[PDB]
Amino acid sequence: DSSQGNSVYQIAMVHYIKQKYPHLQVIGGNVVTAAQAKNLIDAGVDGLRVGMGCGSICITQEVMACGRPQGTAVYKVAEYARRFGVPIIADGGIQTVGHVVKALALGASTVMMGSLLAATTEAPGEYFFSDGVRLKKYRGMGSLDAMEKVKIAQGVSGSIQDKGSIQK
Amino acid sequence: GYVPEDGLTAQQLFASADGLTYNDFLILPGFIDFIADEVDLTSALTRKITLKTPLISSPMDTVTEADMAIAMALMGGIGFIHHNCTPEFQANEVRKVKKFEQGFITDPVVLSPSHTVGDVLEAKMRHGFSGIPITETGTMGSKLVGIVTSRDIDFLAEKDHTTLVMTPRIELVVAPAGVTLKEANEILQRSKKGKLPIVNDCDELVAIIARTDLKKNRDYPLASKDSQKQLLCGAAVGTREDDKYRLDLLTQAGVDVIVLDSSQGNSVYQIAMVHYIKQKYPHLQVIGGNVVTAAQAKNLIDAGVDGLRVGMGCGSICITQEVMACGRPQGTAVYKVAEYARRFGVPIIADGGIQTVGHVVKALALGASTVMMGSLLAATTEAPGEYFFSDGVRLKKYRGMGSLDAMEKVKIAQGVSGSIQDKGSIQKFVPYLIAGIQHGCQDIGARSLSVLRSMMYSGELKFEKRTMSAQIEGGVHGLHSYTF
Amino acid sequence: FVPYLIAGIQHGCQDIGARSLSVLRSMMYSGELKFEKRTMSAQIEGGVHGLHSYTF
Amino acid sequence: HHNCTPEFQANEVRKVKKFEQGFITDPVVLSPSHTVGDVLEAKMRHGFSGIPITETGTMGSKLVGIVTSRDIDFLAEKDHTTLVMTPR
Ligand SMILES: NC(=O)c1ccc[n+]([C@@H]2O[C@H](COP(=O)([O-])OP(=O)(O)OC[C@H]3O[C@@H](n4cnc5c(N)ncnc54)[C@H](O)[C@@H]3O)[C@@H](O)[C@H]2O)c1
Ligand SMILES: NC(=O)c1ccc[n+]([C@@H]2O[C@H](COP(=O)([O-])OP(=O)(O)OC[C@H]3O[C@@H](n4cnc5c(N)ncnc54)[C@H](O)[C@@H]3O)[C@@H](O)[C@H]2O)c1
Ligand SMILES: Nc1ncnc2c1ncn2[C@@H]1O[C@H](COP(=O)(O)OP(=O)(O)OP(=O)(O)O)[C@@H](O)[C@H]1O
Ligand SMILES: Nc1ncnc2c1ncn2[C@@H]1O[C@H](COP(=O)(O)OP(=O)(O)OP(=O)(O)O)[C@@H](O)[C@H]1O
Ligand SMILES: Nc1ncnc2c1ncn2[C@@H]1O[C@H](COP(=O)(O)OP(=O)(O)OP(=O)(O)O)[C@@H](O)[C@H]1O
Ligand SMILES: Nc1ncnc2c1ncn2[C@@H]1O[C@H](COP(=O)(O)OP(=O)(O)OP(=O)(O)O)[C@@H](O)[C@H]1O
Ligand SMILES: O=c1[nH]cnc2c1ncn2[C@@H]1O[C@H](COP(=O)(O)O)[C@@H](O)[C@H]1O
Ligand SMILES: O=c1[nH]cnc2c1ncn2[C@@H]1O[C@H](COP(=O)(O)O)[C@@H](O)[C@H]1O
Repeated sequence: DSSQGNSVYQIAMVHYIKQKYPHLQVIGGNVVTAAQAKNLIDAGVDGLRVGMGCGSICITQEVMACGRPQGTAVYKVAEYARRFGVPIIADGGIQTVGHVVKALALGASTVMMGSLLAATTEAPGEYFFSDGVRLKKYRGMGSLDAMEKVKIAQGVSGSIQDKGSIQK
Repeated sequence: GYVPEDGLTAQQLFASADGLTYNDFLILPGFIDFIADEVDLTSALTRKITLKTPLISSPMDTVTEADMAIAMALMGGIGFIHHNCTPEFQANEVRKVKKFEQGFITDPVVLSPSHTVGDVLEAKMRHGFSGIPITETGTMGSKLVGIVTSRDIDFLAEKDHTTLVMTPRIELVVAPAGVTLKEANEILQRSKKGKLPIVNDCDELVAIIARTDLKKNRDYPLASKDSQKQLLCGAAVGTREDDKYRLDLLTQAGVDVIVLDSSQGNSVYQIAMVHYIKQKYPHLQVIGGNVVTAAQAKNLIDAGVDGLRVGMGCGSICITQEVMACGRPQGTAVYKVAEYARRFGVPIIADGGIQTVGHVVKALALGASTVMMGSLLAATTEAPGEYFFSDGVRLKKYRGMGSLDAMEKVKIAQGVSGSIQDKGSIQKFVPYLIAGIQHGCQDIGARSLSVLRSMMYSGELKFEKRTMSAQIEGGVHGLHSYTF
Repeated sequence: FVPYLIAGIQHGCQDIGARSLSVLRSMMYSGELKFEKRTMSAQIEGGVHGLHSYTF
Repeated sequence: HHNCTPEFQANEVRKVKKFEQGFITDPVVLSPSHTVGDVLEAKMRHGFSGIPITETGTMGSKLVGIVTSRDIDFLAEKDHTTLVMTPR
């Protein structure tokens, strides 16, 4: 789990996992370009997580000017990964059903949803009321509220309206 | 080795001839082989002057006087003293920077034995402090004869207005000639006093340390100092014959660098002024501008300037494009002018439009050697003017130099006056900028700003345009109500 | 109001580099006058931005 | 008032009945066996530094000296010595 998965740190960690626990499957990431993907695929990952700054809560592009528009990223990384039989996960930016069908049509094998599955009965934490409606807290893992457990805010903390149950 | 090609080079990004600004593109991430703290921000300001950080305070009357310039120098950068003020005022602001030292008092209040205690109270009421030394004449160049403080005043009723109460020279603890702050710390620890006067071998008063200032001493490793270990100061100057007088006073005040200040720096007036400076003060470094195209840059670089200020109408307050239809989008301008200037070794300053940290990293990746800010560095503790409340929030005035409220002291208004929210102190906020610039360089894969520009020019740094939709998604979206 | 217009037109021609409106058109037709498109973003930045509450 | 314990109310009365103008009421005091850290503890909990020192640590033994913010203010957090005291 990183914002920029093309590091020496992640490649070291992937080699460590594949040499200590060879039964375990490793998804690296996040990557947005094919060169990052190439480094991680040589490191021996079994899948890739694709996305950088498309998240509903993310502000990474505004503070470090780094990322890629998500349709382009999914297409390019998935096209490169397919030459090796590696599936990719289109992670971030999903808000509708059309976004899921679009991401799957561009080559993503699976779709990772944070905000779209948040504020469900199964989501962590507890509901609260504001303005006569049920809300649940939703936050970035590099928001100042999450990373408290000089630091730069990569993400935001906020609210999502109640949704129901995952099984419905 | 094989690296798959993905993205545009900076030359291909700017080859479609759209008017791109900072928000129209993103930098693609690279390979990380180092920690964010290892990123070197060393930066050429001119052909000869190097800063340890790319950040500059704009020469605006609501941004840069001596306190902003001192804070910018101490944090790693530089400030340019504005010129919407008399020639003697501006030279006095430069002198305050050039004669600053940490922990030592600058321009001390001093009195004669013939003053009354009522003058010590008056100095307290106007300046906010009471620990005033006494000297045989009246100020900073004669025998230290004693000290007076608020504890020498306390139990005098206003019935008593006696002449200087004074603890005499025989009683005092003093430093002998010139001290590192460690000998000052060891004296003020062992003496329990609130002031340490510094004298000469002939016992003139030459400086003071306050205990309050010495307790607030800190490391400034990026101090941005000249060869005689004094802080660097710049100053702004116009291109009229009246400016030849400022240029002498600012030279006498010890200014390190001049920025010639215009909206369109490719004039006969500015070229004349640059030739005048380089022929009268050949030790002085001159930044011309503002320019947005390479032809302007060529004229100024033949005129002999040492740096270029790049920007026209991107400023937060500027309305120059709406009234004269002249300018350029700032990303394009920075790229083109910097590409031309690099053929001659001239650094450029990406001036205007900066609002975020991504804008700083984007401007540096496009070839700018330093970034100049008005609005980001405005409304701070060190910014000129004073605050004022409105609807329950501390706001400070921020006027562009070509606004009718700036040119008061038929004219076409090219600027706008406005207000910013309170921000804090330069010594707390410039580290946030430095930390974000270093993390952005680490995500890009550059271990220094020099290597960043070298990767951009060789096509290793890749880019990516953004539609409107991609700028929307790159923000915050989908949330019911978020908070920063 | 017309003098304000005339003064702004004259200052714009002076920033462009044309000593008359005839010379302006002559520079445009011969390719000496150069231009530059603007994205939406560049039109936004060419306005007033970032301030809390400005005034004209 | 009496919406408080009997001992709290008697302590509020005793504060009034033992007040005197200009003199300090219920002074903070320390022993020579306290650390300089206890002066900092007394500060950020009460708001003052000028704390006298005595053999029993309160209002009832030889005044052995005083400790004050200018006795503390050039120590780093590296130093937590026992009581820097200006002596009797
Ligand atoms: N949209 C995104 O892709 C995105 C953007 C920002 C943050 N995040 C999320 O925020 C959370 C925090 O991750 P992160 O993005 O801060 O990256 P991270 O926590 O992996 O790394 C943060 C910093 O620590 C450094 N680091 C990591 N391992 C190191 C090691 N062994 N030695 C030295 N330095 C090391 C990195 O180089 C980087 O400077 C994660 O949940 C991540 O997914 C995601
Ligand atoms: N960079 C920008 O986008 C921008 C835009 C507008 C204004 N400004 C700022 O406004 C302030 C005022 O400068 P300015 O832009 O009005 O340009 P300026 O003050 O240099 O010149 C204003 C006018 O006087 C003329 N002039 C200058 N020197 C002259 C001389 N010696 N003899 C005759 N005429 C002369 C110019 O040609 C122009 O018509 C500066 O701080 C400037 O940076 C900046
Ligand atoms: N004589 C002086 N001339 C100029 N600045 C001074 C002078 N004395 C104090 N200052 C400055 O004023 C600020 C407060 O200083 P200090 O704490 O020593 O106040 P003081 O002189 O003892 O006044 P007061 O009795 O009101 O507390 C410090 O930044 C200090 O450097
Ligand atoms: N360097 C010194 N050498 C000797 N005596 C000094 C010196 N500096 C100050 N004094 C004297 O010590 C006494 C206290 O002054 P000091 O500056 O130390 O505290 P102060 O700022 O007046 O105290 P306070 O903060 O309570 O108002 C005064 O009588 C003053 O004249
Ligand atoms: N030892 C103490 N015990 C109780 N009250 C005290 C004590 N010392 C000071 N005070 C009270 O605290 C208030 C501030 O006192 P003073 O100006 O002397 O502060 P101080 O002791 O010098 O602390 P500081 O170093 O923060 O200035 C006064 O009302 C005073 O009576
Ligand atoms: N009654 C006293 N007799 C002798 N020395 C004292 C006495 N009261 C305080 N001191 C000593 O004098 C020095 C200054 O203490 P003082 O209370 O006057 O100032 P402070 O509270 O430490 O500093 P400041 O008032 O500037 O905040 C300290 O070293 C202290 O121990
Ligand atoms: O604080 C954060 N900053 C940056 N990205 C985050 C943060 N927390 C989570 N993310 C990313 O956001 C994705 C979810 O996107 P979302 O469903 O659009 O909200 C996650 O899978 C992460 O890649
Ligand atoms: O009133 C004005 N009109 C036009 N441009 C100005 C004015 N005042 C300052 N500038 C420019 O705006 C820059 C600051 O841009 P900002 O930080 O985005 O507000 C300065 O360095 C100048 O180049």
